Amino acid sequence: KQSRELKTVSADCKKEAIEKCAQWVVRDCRPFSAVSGSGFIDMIKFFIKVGAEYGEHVNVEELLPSPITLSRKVTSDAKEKKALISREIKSAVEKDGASATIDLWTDNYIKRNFLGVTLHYHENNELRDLILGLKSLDFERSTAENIYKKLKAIFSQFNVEDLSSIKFVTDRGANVVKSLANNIRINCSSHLLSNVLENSFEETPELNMPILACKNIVKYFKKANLQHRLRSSLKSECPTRWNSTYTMLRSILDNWESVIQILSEAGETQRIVHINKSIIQTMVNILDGFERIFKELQTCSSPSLC
Amino acid sequence: MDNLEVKAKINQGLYKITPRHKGTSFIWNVLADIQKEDDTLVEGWVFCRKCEKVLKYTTRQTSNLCRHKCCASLKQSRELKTVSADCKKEAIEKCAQWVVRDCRPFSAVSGSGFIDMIKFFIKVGAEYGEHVNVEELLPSPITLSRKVTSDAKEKKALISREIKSAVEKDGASATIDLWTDNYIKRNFLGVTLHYHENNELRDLILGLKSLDFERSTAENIYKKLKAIFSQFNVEDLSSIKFVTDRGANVVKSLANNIRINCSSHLLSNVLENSFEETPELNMPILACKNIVKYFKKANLQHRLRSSLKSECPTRWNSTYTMLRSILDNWESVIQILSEAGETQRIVHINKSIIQTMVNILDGFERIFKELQTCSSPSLCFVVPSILKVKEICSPDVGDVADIAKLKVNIIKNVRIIWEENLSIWHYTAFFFYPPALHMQQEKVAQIKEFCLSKMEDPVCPSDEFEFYRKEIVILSEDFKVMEWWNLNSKKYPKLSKLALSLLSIPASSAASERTFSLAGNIITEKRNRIGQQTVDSLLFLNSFYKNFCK
DNA sequence: AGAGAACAACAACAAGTGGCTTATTTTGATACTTATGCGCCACTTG
DNA sequence: AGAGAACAACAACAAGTGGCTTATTTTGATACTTATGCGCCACTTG
DNA sequence: CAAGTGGCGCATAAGTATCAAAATAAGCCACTTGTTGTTGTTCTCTGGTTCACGC
DNA sequence: GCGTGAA
Ligand SMILES: [Zn+2]
Repeated sequence: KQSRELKTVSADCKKEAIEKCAQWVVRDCRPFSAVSGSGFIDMIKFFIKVGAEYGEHVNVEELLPSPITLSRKVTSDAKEKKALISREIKSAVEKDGASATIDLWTDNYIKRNFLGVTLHYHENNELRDLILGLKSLDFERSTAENIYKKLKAIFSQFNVEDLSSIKFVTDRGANVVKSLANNIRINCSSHLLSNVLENSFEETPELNMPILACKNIVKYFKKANLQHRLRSSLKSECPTRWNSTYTMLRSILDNWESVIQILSEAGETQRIVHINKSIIQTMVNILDGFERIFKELQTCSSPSLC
Repeated sequence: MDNLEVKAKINQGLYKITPRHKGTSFIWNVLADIQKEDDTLVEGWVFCRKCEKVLKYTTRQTSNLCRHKCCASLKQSRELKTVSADCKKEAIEKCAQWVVRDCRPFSAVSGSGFIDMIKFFIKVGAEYGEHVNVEELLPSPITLSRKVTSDAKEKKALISREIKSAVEKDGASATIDLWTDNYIKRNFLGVTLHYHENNELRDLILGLKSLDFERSTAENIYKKLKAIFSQFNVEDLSSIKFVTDRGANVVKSLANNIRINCSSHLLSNVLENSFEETPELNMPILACKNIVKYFKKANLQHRLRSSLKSECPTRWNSTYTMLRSILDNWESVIQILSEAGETQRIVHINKSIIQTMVNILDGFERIFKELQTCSSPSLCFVVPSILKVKEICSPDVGDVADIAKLKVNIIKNVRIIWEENLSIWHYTAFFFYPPALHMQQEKVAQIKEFCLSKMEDPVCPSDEFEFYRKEIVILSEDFKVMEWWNLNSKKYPKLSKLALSLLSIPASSAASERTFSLAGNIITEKRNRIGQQTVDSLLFLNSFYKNFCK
C-alpha cells in the first residue's frame, strides 16, 4: 500500500475533492464528463506542481488569464505551428504522394459558405491524416474559379505550387469538376452506391408501397406520442442518410409483436398486415450486406482501396 | 527648454491644476496634469503631487512614470505571493491545450466554481507535496450524480423546517406552470416559492417533477403538487397564493384553493386583441413578415448593416424589435427591394405610422420591464400601469384616425378584460402606497372590512388603521416600501406581517419561464438521456446556492 | 657538560594617519517595442 | 462511423469496532565496585 | 610563618549488574453497514439545395 | 433554352 511511489491521500481529501467538483459542476452548468477530460488531468498536474513548489499563499486569481488572451495565444500558436509543419508538408507533397478530399458545406445558422481540406498520406508504417485548413468564400455565390483560387492560396501559404501531382476523391459537382479539370477527379464510392440504391428502389413501386406504409406508420407513431410504451423507440423516417430505412426495418421487425399488439386495438392493424414478413427479412439481409460493405469500405484509418 | 518654461509659469501661478483624470491605473491617483489658460489640456507632460516636478507624458507607454520616487512608496495593496512571467506563460499554455482538446467555450476559465476548485487543488498540493497521484483523486461522473442527488435530498431535509416556518405565518406565494421539452415530448411540472424573512424576498424553486407520460389532467397536477409539498411535510395547501394565467386544467385542479391571474400574459393578450380589431394595421405587419421572410429565404442578411430580428417566437411580442430593426435601417432595405424586383411590397407602409407605433410599443416594453422583476417587489405598480396606458392613448389630431381606432380598441379591451378580472388583493396591494391622495373612493370602504376580517388571526386594529390613513409622505426617488414598514413595524406590530405577505405576491409568474429556460439550457440535443430527478436536483441546488448561500 | 631563569644593546617591525591620481559603481530621466486586461458593445441566436 | 453524454443492473469493495494471544520495552530495585574530591591535620622546612 | 604533600578514611557517586511485575503492538479474524467500479444499453450528430451547361 | 442532376 503506497510502496513509496507517487503518493495517495486520505478519505477526507477525496471527500472534499469530490465536494469541490460537485460544486463546480452544479454551479457552472457544465457536462458531467468534464472531470474525465484528457487535458483536465494535465492541468491538475500543472496546478498541483505549482502549488507544491510555491506554497499555499499565492494569488490564484492572477495566475489564470482572460479568454481574449486565450484567443490571441491560440491564433499565434496556429501561425507558428503552420509555419513549422509547412516544411514537412511540402516534402510530402513533392514526392507525388498526397491525397485530399474536397467538399463544401453551408453553416446552419449564419449560412456562410466554407470549404475544408485534409490530407491522407503514409509517413512510417501508418497513414497520417491532418486537416490543412478551412476557409470561407466570403458571401459571394459559389463558383469554380473562387474554389480554385482559394485552394491554390491555401496550398501556396503551405508552400505548394504544383497542383497536379496531388489526388482528389470528391463528388460530381459540375462546378467542382470544372474547378480541377487539369487533375484527376474520382467519384465518391459511397455517393455512387447511394445513387445505385436510389435507382434500385425507385424502379419497383410495388415494393416501394411497403416502404411508404412503414414511413407513414412511424409518422403515426411520432405524431401521437406512441413510442412511450414501445420497448425500443423508432428512428428518423427519411433523413436521406445512407438508407436509414434499413435501421427502420430492423427496429420495426424487432418490435413487430409489440406494434401488432398495440395496433390490434388501435384500428390501423389492417394496413400493416398487407405485406408478408418474408420479403421484409430478405431485403433486411440485403441491406445487412450493404451495411457491412459500408462499415468496411468507409474507413479513414486503414486501406480500403483494395 | 519647454519643461523648464512650463514649470516656471505654473510655479508663478499662470496655469492651473487638475488632479483627477478618470483612469483605471493607480498612477493617476497621485499624478496630475496641467491645463492652459484657455482651458486646453497639456499634452506630452505631467505633474506630480508630491515632488512638484514636471515629467514627460507618453500615450503609448507609461512604465517610465511609475519608477518615480514619489509614486514608488504608494505602490498598491499587498496581495498574495505572485510568480514570474514564465509560470504564467506555461499556465496559459496548459489552459490553451485544455480549451482546444475538449471543444469547450473560452469563458469557462472565468467561472467561480473553477476558481474554488483551483484554490482547493493548490492548497492540497502545497500541503501534500509535488508527488500526489491525481488520477485516483478525481472521481467519475456517476459518483458526481449520486452525490448531487444525495446532497439535494439532505439540503431539502434541512430547509423544510424553514419552509414550514414561512408557511405558518401565511406567507405562501408560489406560482405553477406547465412546459414541454423539445426532444422527448415529456411534460414537466414546475413550481417556485417566495417568502420574506431577512428584509428582501427569497427567490427559490420548490421543485420540478415530471408527470410521467400519462395524459394531462387536473387530478394528476393536484396529486403531483401534493406530493411535492409532501416531501417537505406540508399539508396546509390552502393559504398558498397561486398565480396562473389561463391554464384550464390547472385552474380546474386548484379551483378550491386561492387563485390569482397573471398580469404579463393578460397584457400580451390585451395587445393581441387591440391589434386584431384593426385590419388596416394588420396587413402592414403581414407585409413586414413577408419582407423578413424574403430576406431570410435567400440569406440576403449579409448586405444589411444591422440584421433583422426574429419574426415571432410567441415570446412576449418580438415584433417590437422586429419593427425597430426594420425602421432604423429603412433606406438600405428599400434600396435592396428596389433592385430585388419586389418594389410593390413597400408601397403599403409609411414611416410616420411606423415611428408612432415604435414610440407606443416602446412604452409598452417599458411597462413590461418595470412590472416583470423577480427580486424587487412589483405588485404595487399595477393600477398606475392602466392609468398610464390610458393617458398615452389620448385621442388627438396629430395621429391618423386609424391610430385613434387602435387606441379605442386598447381602451375597450383593457376595460372589458383587465379590470373586471382584477381581484381585491390587487386593490389591497395598491392601497399601501405611501402617497394615497388619489383614492378615497369605495375601494377603501371595502378594504376596511376586508383587512379587518383577514387580520383576525388600546392597540385597536381600526384605530391604527386610521392612524395609517392620516400619515402621508410623498415619494422619493430611492424609496422602498419593504424597508419602510421594516422601520414602521414597531409602530404597527400586526399590520406589518400583512403588508409583508401582500408584497411577497409577485406581479406575474416569470419565475416559471426563467426555470423552463434554464431547463432548456440544461437539456440540449447532445444531452438527451438526462433524467428528471437529476434535472430537479441540479435546478434546486443552483437556486439554493444563488439564494440562501453566500 | 648539562640545564634553570633574566636582563641588555641594538634592531628589525606594525598600528594608526593624509595626499592622491585614476578608475569604479550608483542614482536617475527617458526612447521604445510587446505581451495582458476591463468594458461596453454589441448582436446574432432561439 | 466516429462523434460526445448517461443511465440501469450486478459485481466489488475499503472503512471501521471487537476479541486477544503473543513479543518486549519502561520502570524499579536491590546489589555491588572504582575513584574522586573535601577537609582537617599533621608535618614538615627555612 | 607558609606553600607545598600524604593520610584517614570518607562520605559520595558515576559506573556496573540481575531479579520481578508490569505496560504495549502484531498478526488474524468478526462482521455490518454504507460505498465504488466496469460494461453494458439508448438517443442524436455529418452526410444536402441551384449553377455550370452541355444536352 | 431547360433540364440535369448531384449535391
Ligand atoms: Zn514626484
